[PDB]
Amino acid sequence: PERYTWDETNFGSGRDTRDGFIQSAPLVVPPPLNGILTNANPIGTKNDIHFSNVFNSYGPLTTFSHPSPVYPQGQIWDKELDLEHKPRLHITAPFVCK
Amino acid sequence: SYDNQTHYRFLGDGWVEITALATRLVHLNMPKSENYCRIRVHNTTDTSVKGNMAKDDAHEQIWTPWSLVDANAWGVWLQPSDWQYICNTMSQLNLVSLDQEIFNVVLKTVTEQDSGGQAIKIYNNDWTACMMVAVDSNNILPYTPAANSMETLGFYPWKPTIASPYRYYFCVDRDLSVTYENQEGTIEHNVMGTPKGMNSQFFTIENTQQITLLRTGDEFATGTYYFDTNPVKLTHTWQTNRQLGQPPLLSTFPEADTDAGTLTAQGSRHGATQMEVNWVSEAIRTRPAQVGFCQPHNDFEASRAGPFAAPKVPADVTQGMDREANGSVRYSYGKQHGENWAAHGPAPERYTWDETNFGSGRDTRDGFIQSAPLVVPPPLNGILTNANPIGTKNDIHFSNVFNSYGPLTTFSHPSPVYPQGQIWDKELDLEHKPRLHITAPFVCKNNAPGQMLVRLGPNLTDQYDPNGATLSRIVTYGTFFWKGKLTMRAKLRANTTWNPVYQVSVEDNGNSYMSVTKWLPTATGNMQSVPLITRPVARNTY
Amino acid sequence: HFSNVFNSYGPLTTFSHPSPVYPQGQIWDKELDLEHKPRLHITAPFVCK
Amino acid sequence: DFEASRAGPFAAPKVPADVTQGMDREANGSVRYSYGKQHGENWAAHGPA
Amino acid sequence: SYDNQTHYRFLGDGWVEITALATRLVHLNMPKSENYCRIRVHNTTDTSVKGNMAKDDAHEQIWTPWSLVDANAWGVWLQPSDWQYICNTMSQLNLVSLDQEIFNVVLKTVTEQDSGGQAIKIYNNDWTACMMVAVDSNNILPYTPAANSMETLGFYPWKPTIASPYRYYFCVDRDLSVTYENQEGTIEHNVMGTPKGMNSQFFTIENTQQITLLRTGDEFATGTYYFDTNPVKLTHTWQTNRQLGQPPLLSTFPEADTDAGTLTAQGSRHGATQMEVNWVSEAIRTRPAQVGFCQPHNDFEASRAGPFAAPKVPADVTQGMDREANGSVRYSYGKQHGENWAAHGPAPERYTWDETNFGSGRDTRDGFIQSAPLVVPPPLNGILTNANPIGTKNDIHFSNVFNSYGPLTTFSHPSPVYPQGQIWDKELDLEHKPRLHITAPFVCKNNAPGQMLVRLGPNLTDQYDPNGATLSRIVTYGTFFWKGKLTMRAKLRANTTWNPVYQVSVEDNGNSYMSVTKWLPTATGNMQSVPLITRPVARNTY
Amino acid sequence: NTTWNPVYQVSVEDNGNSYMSVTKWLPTATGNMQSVPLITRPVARNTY
Amino acid sequence: LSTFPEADTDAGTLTAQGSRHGATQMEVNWVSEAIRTRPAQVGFCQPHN
Amino acid sequence: QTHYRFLGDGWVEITALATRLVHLNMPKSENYCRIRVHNTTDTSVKGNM
Repeated sequence: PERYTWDETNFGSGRDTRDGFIQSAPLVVPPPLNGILTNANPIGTKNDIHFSNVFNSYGPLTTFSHPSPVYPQGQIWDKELDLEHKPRLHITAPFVCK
Repeated sequence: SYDNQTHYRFLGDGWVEITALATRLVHLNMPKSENYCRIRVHNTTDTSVKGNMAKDDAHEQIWTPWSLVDANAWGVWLQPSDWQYICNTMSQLNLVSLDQEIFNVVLKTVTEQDSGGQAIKIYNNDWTACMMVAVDSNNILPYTPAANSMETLGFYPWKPTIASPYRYYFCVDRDLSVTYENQEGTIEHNVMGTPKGMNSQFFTIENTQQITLLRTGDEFATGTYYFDTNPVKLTHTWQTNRQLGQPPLLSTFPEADTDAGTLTAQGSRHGATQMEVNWVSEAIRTRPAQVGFCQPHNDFEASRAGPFAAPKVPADVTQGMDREANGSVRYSYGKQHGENWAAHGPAPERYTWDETNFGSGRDTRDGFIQSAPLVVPPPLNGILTNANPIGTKNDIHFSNVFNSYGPLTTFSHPSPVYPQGQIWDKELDLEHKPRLHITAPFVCKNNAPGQMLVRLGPNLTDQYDPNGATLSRIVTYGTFFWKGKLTMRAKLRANTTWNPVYQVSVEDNGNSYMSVTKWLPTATGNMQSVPLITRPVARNTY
Repeated sequence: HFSNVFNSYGPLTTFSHPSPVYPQGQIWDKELDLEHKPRLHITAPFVCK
Repeated sequence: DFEASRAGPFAAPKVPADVTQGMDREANGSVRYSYGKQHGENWAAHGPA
Repeated sequence: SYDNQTHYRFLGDGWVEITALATRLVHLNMPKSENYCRIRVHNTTDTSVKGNMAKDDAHEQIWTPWSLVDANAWGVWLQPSDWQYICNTMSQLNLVSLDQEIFNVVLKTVTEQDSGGQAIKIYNNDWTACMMVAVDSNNILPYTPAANSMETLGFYPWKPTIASPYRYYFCVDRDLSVTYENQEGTIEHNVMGTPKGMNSQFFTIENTQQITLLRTGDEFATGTYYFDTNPVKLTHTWQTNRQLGQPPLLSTFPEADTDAGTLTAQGSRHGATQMEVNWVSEAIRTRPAQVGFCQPHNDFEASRAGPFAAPKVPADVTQGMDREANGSVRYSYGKQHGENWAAHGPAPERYTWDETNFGSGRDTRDGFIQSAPLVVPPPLNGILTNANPIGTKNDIHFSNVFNSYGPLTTFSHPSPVYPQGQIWDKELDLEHKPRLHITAPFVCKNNAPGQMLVRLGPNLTDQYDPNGATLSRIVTYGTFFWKGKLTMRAKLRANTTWNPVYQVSVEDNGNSYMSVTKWLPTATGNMQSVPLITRPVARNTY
Repeated sequence: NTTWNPVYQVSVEDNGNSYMSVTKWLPTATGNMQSVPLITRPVARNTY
Repeated sequence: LSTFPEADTDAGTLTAQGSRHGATQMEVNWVSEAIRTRPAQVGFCQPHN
Repeated sequence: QTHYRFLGDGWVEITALATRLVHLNMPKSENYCRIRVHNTTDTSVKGNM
């Protein structure tokens, strides 16, 4: 079966792990070594496992764009889950019957 | 008719129609760049350093020969005293409508003559000359908050002011690698980039708005935009997950005004918790929800634009003095937007505002996390604290990477700052909006107030050739008045406590933060505008 | 371990409201006077809008 | 997750959910109640327990 | 009220009312020649050469102290982006109406004083001064397309522009003989000539139009000319005399996606041709008509006016790259009418537009002609090709003198070019009109838009004597705005194919012809206007 | 249309190695063909 | 902007980070694009795999 | 086919018309089946899960 990977075009909302870092305490101009964790520091005794693979930056100020559908193959609508508290959206399809 | 006051129209049930009247003289010069410029900016002087990268100022804005007129700052409408009256009496506020006007347009030209004597400059107006004004009512062009750089209008009535030239951002795709102190090796690649064909957007004031020419005896007036926003409380909370509901039952009563009372045996005490322990305590007892939350400290993320500090919801600084932990903000204004006038050097005055929504802030020092079936005295490896190094880094603890946000996570909206503080703000054209904005308290649910632009009419000379490189143009500059009307709705608070509540009062000439002399002119007429407390009266969350 | 500090909450994160307990269980509950309310309360199933 | 503000330390509430085969109670926010006589519990039970 | 936009009003059945709004500042100086001049021009510097004669610029125009204001150029109305939107969505376009306006007339005078210091120039307006405007609504005076020399108005809104002085032709009767390279002997007679009494026509703005004086606070407005023209398709054809109707019947079907199928024995195959051969083939089979035709290459004819290049109907360049064979056009604009601003030297930028009406073009290389009762393999003297010298000349073949035009000769109307390109054009007062014009796509069936003329009022000095040779006049110059309204009708194309069609898209910063950076300002604000594809979507002729 | 500079359009291209090759949506000598996903949101917007 | 390019090659400059107006959430006495306050958060970091 | 009906203010009523021949065979299982699926062939591996 033929395959294809669709990369969203909502630029400015994506993220590059390489450059993603985090400083510490009262911000210092040139961060020390133990005063700034980067995507090169092993977590939980694992070399390839960095903060990126476990960090969740979601929050109140976290605003984004709804995913665009794909012409062929792409799904149109989708039923909503019978859950008391619905999810902000679905990835399976762009349109969800309220 | 000039007018710069504030009228309070009282209605029934305790509702007031606050009216803001702001008039101010403006000054404008010939926009140097006769054409739109797509200038780029790269501060290699700092980005090249190993430890530096948080000082990154790389991007590529587009300069327009137009100047924006933004009055989105409380410090330009209300009067110092007025803001006081409000915060001390009101209990909530909300925007109603806006209205702007322009008039008394003066256009003069300069002629540096007297070449046979010394070097004097002669002035004289020109009627035929014309100014150009337009209003992005549909909000086509990018939004540019003047307070987003402290370039609004003067906060002092009897002192004129100038407009901040209009300039917006553009797509480029910057890139920078991570490096610390000295480290070892090179900064990999600190590339800038070129414009992409999919994200290129070059607008033009001319092909977007209906410009209007205004001569000497002309004048312009806008419509009457109606605000569709949500009101903001003018009180602060304090309660925390410890003070929520039925307090523990008392079994011991104090004998004197010194000693305290006691509770019931933790083991043999009624209640309910989420732990497997067979006892009860304030620290573990169940609560209605979560008051505030833990936010990643100094979280610098990066996209195609480059690195940036992820905004964080302002909250109480807590006893821990954790400013950069609860998102407190630090401002840098100057002269017109506050700061003393007798201050020498270009050094801009600063101030860090710590939110007063107590009970929602967090202290990292005490923040900890236990493990597995909760144990009374936690072992050593059975409890992580803000003293345990993560990812081989000593100063990097769970706090600087923990995100406690969640469903039960409820909080309070940030209160605005009197001077400098921003009023409203356009909403992002994103399918899923953010619960709020920190840039300002009020966000237009629908369309927002169209931005106002201005530009002096290009006054030409006798010698003009389009094909000719760069050619002359008679020197010119202009001034005009600006009248603004801002109506708002609010309700007076009700006195229900008993014990007098905290009021925003002033104090005799002293070292006190609230010194009258701070808002009073000097022997020469200098003065400043110090930010004022918003939400002086306590509220009650539960 | 990561479990004791990982927060998987997010946009796609959908769930079900907690069911009340017959005896003892609480019925309704006042809402916090906060500008931004919490998606729900655990103290009780019903919250007066 | 024990956080702390000006009030002091406290257990951050967590949305109740299925305990799962893992018997993870304090992981899915299950709740433990402590009633007495009037609010349930057998009447023939001795001690304030 | 200034305005320079483009509104698309959608109606029913897929028809749109496109509205063009163009406003622009203009500049005008005192017409040096206070009176009409009948100047002559003879370039003996080149006409004297043996090989030169195609550079002949001999004639005798008449200079008028008036400046024409022509906005007959798409590049001045529509915005780059807009033209795109159109070509990609529309399927045809046509002119509707025109409307013009003038206002904010500024009149200033210069006084070069400061003779006792250095040499400074002082400026100051004058109300009493007056400008003069008139409109050749009846079209008495000769027609002068400004785009017929790229002297229209600026294509950039935020950049002012000037008018091209008015000047028309006059009868003289020039003469020049034929000569090549060096040849031998003299250029016979390269005579100019004098004015004939039967073809002498000297008009005067004053005795033809009702001039109107406009001072500082005055303003003028034209009527509302309604266009009576034929719409032009916004799609290109491809089909040729080979692809017209029922394709040959297939007898063989391919086995894989590599090999092809076959037809039926040419001899034993049904159909009909105009040859006496007892077989059939695509090349000889009869067709509904003739798609395009052969045109004489570099056909220089000559009348009493002198030699000139006989215009030829633009068509597809064909694989043969035959530009000067299918009448492709080469333009030479500058700054205002396109071209990059950062280009040094007076060197004007050029561009050759190759028509996209494929199937109508011709390739000389393959063009041949057989003889008498057609023979399968043509002999040598029984078939003339584009390799046989005619009239003792090696490079001169039948192609450069063959005219394939005829009854069955059908073709497609030339598509306009976005920037530079001309819009409409007056029709020749000839009893028998030409099937079309190449200068522009739209030709007014009836009367055409009256041309607009302007002239500064002759401001005199105290010292004036009519009988006195040449006398002074206070230095003066003026500026004014010009608003234009252009409404048009068009219908949206219909998506009927299946396979996505060709769209006029842009591309990331690359070497691609469609680079975004090409229409974007520079670090200093420079930019150009590159011609754009018209008729991006394919059509279908049969 | 409010920009000025032509915006990105979903166009096709002559028979080439380009992702947007017409031959990709055209039948073969035997009638075979495919359906390649297409770009959604070719025109840029503006969030703020 | 305080510096304007001379040609279509070089770029312009800004104002001294230290002596430049604005507002950030850090305790540093300067300003820069990377630290300056923003209306909200555009996108976010998500746990990988 | 697909019809585009244009209205005022720039709004369009896009209509989608889809017709297609379908084929169906006798459902092998004359009754509802509660079949289970376990890929022990892969779940047994150490790295696989």
